[PDB]
Amino acid sequence: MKYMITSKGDEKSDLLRLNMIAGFGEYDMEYDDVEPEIVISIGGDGTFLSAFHQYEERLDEIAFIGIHTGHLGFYADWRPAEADKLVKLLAKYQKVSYPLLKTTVKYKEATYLALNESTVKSSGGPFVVDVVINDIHFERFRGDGLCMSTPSGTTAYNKSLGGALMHPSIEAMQLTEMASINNRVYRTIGSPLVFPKHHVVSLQPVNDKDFQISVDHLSILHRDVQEIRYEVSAKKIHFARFRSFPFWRRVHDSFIE
Amino acid sequence: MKYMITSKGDEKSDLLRLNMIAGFGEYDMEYDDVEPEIVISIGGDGTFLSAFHQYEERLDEIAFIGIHTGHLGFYADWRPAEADKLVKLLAKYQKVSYPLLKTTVKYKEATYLALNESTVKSSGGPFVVDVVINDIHFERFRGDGLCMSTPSGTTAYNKSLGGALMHPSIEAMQLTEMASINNRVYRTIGSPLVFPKHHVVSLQPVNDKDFQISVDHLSILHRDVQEIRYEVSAKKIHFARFRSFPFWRRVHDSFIE
Amino acid sequence: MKYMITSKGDEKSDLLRLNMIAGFGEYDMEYDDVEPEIVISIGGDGTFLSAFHQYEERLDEIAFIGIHTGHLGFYADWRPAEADKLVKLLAKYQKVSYPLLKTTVKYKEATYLALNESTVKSSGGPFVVDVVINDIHFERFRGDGLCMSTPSGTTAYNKSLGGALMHPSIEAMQLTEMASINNRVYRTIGSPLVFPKHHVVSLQPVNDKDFQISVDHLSILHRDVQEIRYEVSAKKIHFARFRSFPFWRRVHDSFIE
Amino acid sequence: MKYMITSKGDEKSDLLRLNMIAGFGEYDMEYDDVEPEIVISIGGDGTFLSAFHQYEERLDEIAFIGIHTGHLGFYADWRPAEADKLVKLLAKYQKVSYPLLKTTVKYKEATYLALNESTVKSSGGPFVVDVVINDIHFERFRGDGLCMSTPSGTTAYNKSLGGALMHPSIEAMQLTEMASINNRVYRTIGSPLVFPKHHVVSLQPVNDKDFQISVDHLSILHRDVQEIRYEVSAKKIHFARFRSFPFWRRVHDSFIE
Ligand SMILES: [N-]=[N+]=NC[C@H]1O[C@@H](n2c(Br)nc3c(N)ncnc32)[C@H](O)[C@@H]1O
Ligand SMILES: [N-]=[N+]=NC[C@H]1O[C@@H](n2c(Br)nc3c(N)ncnc32)[C@H](O)[C@@H]1O
Ligand SMILES: [N-]=[N+]=NC[C@H]1O[C@@H](n2c(Br)nc3c(N)ncnc32)[C@H](O)[C@@H]1O
Ligand SMILES: [N-]=[N+]=NC[C@H]1O[C@@H](n2c(Br)nc3c(N)ncnc32)[C@H](O)[C@@H]1O
Ligand SMILES: [N-]=[N+]=NC[C@H]1O[C@@H](n2c(Br)nc3c(N)ncnc32)[C@H](O)[C@@H]1O
Ligand SMILES: [N-]=[N+]=NC[C@H]1O[C@@H](n2c(Br)nc3c(N)ncnc32)[C@H](O)[C@@H]1O
Ligand SMILES: [N-]=[N+]=NC[C@H]1O[C@@H](n2c(Br)nc3c(N)ncnc32)[C@H](O)[C@@H]1O
Ligand SMILES: [N-]=[N+]=NC[C@H]1O[C@@H](n2c(Br)nc3c(N)ncnc32)[C@H](O)[C@@H]1O
Repeated sequence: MKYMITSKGDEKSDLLRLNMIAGFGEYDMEYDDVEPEIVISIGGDGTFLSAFHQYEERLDEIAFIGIHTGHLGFYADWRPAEADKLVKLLAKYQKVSYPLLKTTVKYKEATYLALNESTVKSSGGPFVVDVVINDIHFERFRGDGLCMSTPSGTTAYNKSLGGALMHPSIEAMQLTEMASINNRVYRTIGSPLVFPKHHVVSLQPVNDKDFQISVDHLSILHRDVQEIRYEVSAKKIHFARFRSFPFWRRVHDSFIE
Repeated sequence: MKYMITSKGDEKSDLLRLNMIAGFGEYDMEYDDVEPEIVISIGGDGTFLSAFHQYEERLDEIAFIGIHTGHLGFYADWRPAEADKLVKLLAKYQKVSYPLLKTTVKYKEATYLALNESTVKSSGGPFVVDVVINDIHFERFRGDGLCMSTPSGTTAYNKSLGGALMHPSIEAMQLTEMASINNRVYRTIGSPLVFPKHHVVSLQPVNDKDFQISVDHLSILHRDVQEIRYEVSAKKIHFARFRSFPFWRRVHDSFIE
Repeated sequence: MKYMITSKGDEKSDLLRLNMIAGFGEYDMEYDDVEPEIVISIGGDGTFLSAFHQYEERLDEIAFIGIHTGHLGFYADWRPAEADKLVKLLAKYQKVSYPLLKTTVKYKEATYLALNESTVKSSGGPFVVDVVINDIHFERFRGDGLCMSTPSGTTAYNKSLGGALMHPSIEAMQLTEMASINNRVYRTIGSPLVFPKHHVVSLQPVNDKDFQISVDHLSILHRDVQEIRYEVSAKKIHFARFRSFPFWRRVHDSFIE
Repeated sequence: MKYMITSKGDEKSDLLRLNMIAGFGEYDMEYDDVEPEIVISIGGDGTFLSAFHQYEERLDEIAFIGIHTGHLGFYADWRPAEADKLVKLLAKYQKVSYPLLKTTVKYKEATYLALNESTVKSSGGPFVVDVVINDIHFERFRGDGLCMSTPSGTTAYNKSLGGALMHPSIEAMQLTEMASINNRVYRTIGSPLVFPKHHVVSLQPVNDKDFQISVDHLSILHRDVQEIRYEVSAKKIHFARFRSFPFWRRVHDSFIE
C-alpha cells in the first residue's frame, strides 16, 4: 500500500517516524504523501487533526493511525513501543469509522468538515443569533458562542462546555452553549442538544453579521455571513484497528486515571 | 379496533373521557381494557406513564395517544379540543416508536422497562457503587445517586441533572450523576454519558447492598442487591401519529415559551 | 487546661490518642470530657463533626483541633507525626473562628447548629417548597431538595451541588439547589445564593408537610413541619492555631493535588 | 447640589432627561457634568456602567441614580414615571454603597476599577495561566478565560458562568472559570471561588503573554503582560436611596418573573 507519516516535529516524533519508514522499507510499501492509503500521525490529537485535514479530500480512500509520543490521545492511541508491531501488521486489518460534522457558511457558500467540532463566536461584540432546527425557530441565543460537536469530539471542547460524552458508533451531533444569558428577557434551552442524521441546525445573525467561526484547529473571522448550517456529514473517517481499545476505556484512561 | 381510555381522575379528564367513549360508540370500536389495540391517556405525562406501565406486556400490540387536559406534555401532546377529530381518525394512521430502557436487578433477578428513566439512590446512608461498562471497570462513584435515561425521558429528570436532550429516533441511553464527590481521593467522569444499543452498564455495590431503585413513577427499596444492569431495551413503545408535532418543537413549547 | 480526645475508633487513632494522653500527663493538663477547654479529634472531618456536635453547648469555651489519621481534612488538618509537637504547644496559642449556620424548625420549635450544612429533602414524594427571603417570596422550588452551607462547609456537599467555595472569614451562608425542575411552569433562580448575616431564608411547605431534614451528619424525618428558617448563627466555632495553614492551600491540597 | 444626567441616546431617554432638567430648574440645583454631586443615568445597566466609568475619579463625592427606560436593571432600578418624584426628593436621602473590584496589570503598571467584573481571555490562541492566591500557587488553568466579579456584578456575566449571586453588602470577589479543560493532565478547582477583602489573586502567563483583558464594557488587548492582580477595591460606589428595593427582590423581578 501507499502510505505517509506526519510528525509533531519534536525530536522523539521525527526519530520514531524515520524508524517506521525504515521498517516500512523492509516491506512492499511505497511512501507517497499525495495519494496514500494509510496515514500515520505521530504526536498528539492535535497532530492527528492536522493529518486529517490534510487529507480530507480522500477520506474514504484512507485509513488513519494515531501514535502518541506524549500523553495518550483519543485519536493518537497507540504507544510508541508498538510502532514496530504496527508496521508488520500494516504490511497486509479491520477498519473503524467515525461520524463527521458538516458546516456550511453562506454569504457564495463554503463547506467544511470537522473531526471534533465547529464553533461560532462574536467579533469583538455581543453575540446574538437565532437557532433554527429543521426550519423551525427554536430559540434566540445570547452569549459567548455555540459549539457543535461530533461524537468523537465530545471528549474535547464539548466536554468543557458541559456536553455529554457520546459513543462514536452513534451517528449524531451535539450542540452546547457558551455562557448563555438567561433572564426574563432572554431564554435558551440550557441543556446540550443531540441531533440525529439529517437534522439541520441553522444559525442566523440577528443584528451583527460578523462571526469568528472555527472548525477544529482552524479559526477564521467570516464577514457578511447570512447563515451557518450544521448537520451530520455523509462522509466518515476510517481508522485502522489492530486490537481492542474500547472508547469507554479510552475515556477512563484519559479522565479517571 | 379494541381500545381503552385512562384518566387523571379530575373532573375535566373524566368528562373528556366519557365524551370520547360516546363518540367512539358511533363507530366500529369496542372498548376493552384487557386487550386494547389503542390506549388513550387523558391528563399529563404522569397519567401517560401509568398508562404505559399498565400495558407494558403488550407494547408491540398497542398504539398510545396522549391528551393533555393541563399543560402540554411530551407524551400527552394532543389538545382536548382535538379529541373529536382524534376519534374519527382512530376509526381507521402512522406509528412512531421510541426506544426503551431495560433495567435488571440481581440478588433471583427482576427485569423492568422504563419510559423515562431508572435511578439508583442509597438507603439512608452513603451511596458508593462501581460503574462497569461492558465488563470494564470505568469508575467508582460516590454521591447521591445515578440516573439512566431513555431518549424521550431526557427532557425530564435527566434534564435537571444536567443531561443533554436527545432526539427519540436515536436508540440510546444517558447516564448522569447526582452530586458526585470529586477530590484527590474520589474521581468520576462528571460529564453525562450516552450509550448505544448493546452497551451494558452495570452498577455494583461496594460496601452497602441496599439501594432505593426507581423506574419512572414506581420507587422501591431493594435489599441484598448484587448488581443493577442498564441497557437499551429491544422493545419499543408505539405512538399513533395524526399530524406533525416535531420533538424539537415540543421542546421549544415546553421550555422556551 | 482541661482537655479531651475523640477517636475514629480504628487502631491507628486510639493508639495515637493514648500516646497524646500519655504525653499530656507529663504536663499540667487534666483530662475531662465534661468541661474541656480543648477538644482534640483524631480521624477525619467526619470524626471532627461528631466532636463538634458533642460539645455544641460550650462552643465559646472550647478550642478545637483536628488530627487526620487518614487523608487530609478541612477540619482534621494536622498530621499524626505532629501530635507530639502539638502537645507541648497546647501546654500553654492563637484562635481562629468560623461562622456557623442556625436552622430553625417549627411545627413547637427546634433549633440546630450546623458546621457544614443543613439540607431539606422530600419524604418519598415530590418536593415542593416556597422560598422566602426576608419575608419576600422569592421562588417556588420543585426538585430533590435544597442545601444551605456554612463558609467552611462549602468544600463539602455544597461543592458537589455546584456551589462556590467561600473563605471562612466571610460571615455568610450559601443556598444551592438539588435537581430543580425548570420549564415554562416552574422557575427557580438556578444560581447558588450567598446571604450575609441577619438575612433569613425560610422554606415553607406547599402541599406536603413532611421533610427529611439534615444537619451535618444527623438526618431526621420531621412531620407536620410548618417552616424551616436558615440564618447565619451568632455563635462561632473556635480552632486552636499553631502555624499557618491557609484555607486556599487546604483547598489546593485537597482538590488539585 | 451640582448634578448631571446621561442618556441611552434613544428618544424616550433624552426626553425624560430634558424633563428632569426642566423640573430640576425649579429647585436650587446647578447642572454641572464636571463636578456633579449627583449622577443620574437614564437607559439601562449598560448606560449606568458608562456613567460610572465617566466619573470613577470622584466616586466618594458622587451619589448615583439609575432610571430604566427599558427593562428593569440592577443599577437602573427606578421607573420613568417616578422621575418627577425623584426630582423633588433629590432637592434635599440615604446612601447605599457597593464594593468594587481593583484590577492591576503589570508589564509599567495600569490600575482599573470594575463595577461588574474583569475578565481575561487569550489572543487568538490557547489560554494558559497560573493562578496564585496570596502568593501561593493554587492551580494552572487551561481554558477560554477567567472572570472576577464584584458582588453586584454577580447577576451579570458571573451568573452565566455558573457563579453564585452574592449580596452587595458582602465585601468580596468571585472568580469563575470559562470552559476549563480537566483531564489527568490539567486540573482546576472547577467551583467558583469567593475571596474576602485583602485577598490578592494573581494571574501569571505560562507561555504566551498577550491577553484580551476586559473591565466591564471596555475590552483591550494587552501585550507583554507579566501579571494581572485582582483584589477587592478600597473604593466603593455610592447610590442614593429613596425607598426600599431589596437586592433579593431585584433578583426575583429580573429572573423569576
Ligand atoms: N487547545 N486545546 N485543548 C484541546 C486538548 O484536547 C485534546 N483533544 C483533542 Br485535540 N481532541 C480530543 C478529543 N477528541 N477528545 C479528548 N481530547 C481531545 C488534546 O490533548 C488537546 O491538548
Ligand atoms: N490541540 N488542538 N486542537 C484544538 C482542540 O482543542 C479543543 N478545545 C478548544 Br479550541 N478549546 C478548548 C477548551 N476550552 N477546553 C477544552 N478543549 C478545548 C477543541 O477540541 C479543538 O478542536
Ligand atoms: N415528579 N416530577 N416531575 C416530573 C415533571 O416532568 C414532566 N415530565 C414527565 Br412525567 N415526563 C417528561 C418528559 N419525558 N419530558 C419532559 N417532562 C416530563 C411532568 O410534567 C412532571 O410534572
Ligand atoms: N409525575 N411524574 N412522574 C415522575 C417523573 O418525574 C421526573 N422527576 C423526578 Br422522579 N424528579 C425530578 C426532578 N427532580 N426534576 C425533574 N424531574 C424529575 C422523572 O421523569 C419521573 O419519571
Ligand atoms: N458522606 N460524605 N462525604 C463527605 C466527605 O466530605 C469530606 N468533608 C467533610 Br465531613 N467536611 C468537609 C468540608 N468541610 N470540606 C471538604 N470536605 C469535607 C469528608 O472527607 C467526607 O468523606
Ligand atoms: N462523613 N461525613 N459527614 C457527612 C458530610 O458529607 C457531605 N456530603 C453529603 Br451528606 N453528601 C454529599 C455528596 N453527595 N457529595 C459530597 N459531600 C456530601 C456533607 O458535608 C455531610 O456533612
Ligand atoms: N453584553 N451583555 N449582557 C449583559 C446584560 O446584563 C445586564 N446587566 C448588566 Br450591564 N449588569 C448587570 C448586573 N449587574 N446584573 C444583572 N444584569 C446585568 C444588562 O441588561 C445587559 O443587557
Ligand atoms: N451591556 N453591557 N455591559 C457589558 C456587560 O455584559 C455582561 N456580559 C458579558 Br461582557 N458577556 C456576558 C454573557 N455571555 N452573559 C451574560 N452577561 C454577559 C457583563 O456584565 C458586562 O459587564
